[PDB]
Amino acid sequence: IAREDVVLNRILGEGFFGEVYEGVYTNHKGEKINVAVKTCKKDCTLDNKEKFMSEAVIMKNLDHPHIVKLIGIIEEEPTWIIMELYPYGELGHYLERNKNSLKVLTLVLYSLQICKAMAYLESINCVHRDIAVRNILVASPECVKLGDFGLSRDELPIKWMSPESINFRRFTTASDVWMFAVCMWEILSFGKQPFFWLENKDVIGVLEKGDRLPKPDLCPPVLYTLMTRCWDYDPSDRPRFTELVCSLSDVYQMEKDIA
Ligand SMILES: Cc1ccc(-n2[nH]c(C(C)(C)C)c/c2=N\C(=O)Nc2cc(COc3cccnc3)n[nH]2)cc1
Repeated sequence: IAREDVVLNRILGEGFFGEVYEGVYTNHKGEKINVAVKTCKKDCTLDNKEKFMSEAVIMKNLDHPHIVKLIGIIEEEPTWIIMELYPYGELGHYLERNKNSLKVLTLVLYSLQICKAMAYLESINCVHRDIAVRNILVASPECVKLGDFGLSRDELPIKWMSPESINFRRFTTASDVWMFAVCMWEILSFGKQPFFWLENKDVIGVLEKGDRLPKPDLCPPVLYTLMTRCWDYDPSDRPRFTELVCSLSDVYQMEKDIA
């Protein structure tokens, strides 16, 4: 990837290390590719430069259909990490914009796609820590991709977190399972924020006493049941993502049959 082939267009957001720009990359074939170009302040420590660059070193290895894609890296100053840009943007806002036209089958599809990504992470004992619809991008109506690009960060959102994460800052694959079911609640609620009726400080109290997020109107009952299993207080009683894939695939086929 040569710098002359990357054209920057507008600020996408601020990341931890520097601004992130929307851009266009023209590849060796000559096609134009929408990219998110991540930058790093020049005055950062060697450690922070290493951390910044480590994203590209890691992500080069990820090629899952439901994980975001690293396009490339320009190592020379100014050092740029070039991620694929998904013009549809975040799933939460996508759902908000499209509530009147989306079918439940499609909501279950997205849940299963993310579950498959997470089962892959579980297979290598990696944890996400920030599973939420803001970290999922829509590649197309038929395809979502999981990212990890929130300003906290290879491995707080209180209203998404397991009780052990809230109480002890403990984060395991089992706590990701809890967070993933919250993400599913967001999907099935067309982007509503979980516990929007509470302040962060009230959340643990509610969980300790046995209260949970109510079933979204459109959520199939069997899917709500799975959600509630992911919200078992005891991390040992939550399913593994690997087995959840099987459970979700069953819900998808039940939903596809009735459609
Ligand atoms: C050091 C380090 C840092 C991050 C990671 N991980 N880990 C993961 C897992 C595999 C999911 C866990 C993803 C990841 N990186 C990213 O998601 N990067 C990314 C995405 C974006 C936003 O892109 C957009 C936004 C809007 C529209 N279009 C595109 N910015 N940066 C790994 C190592």
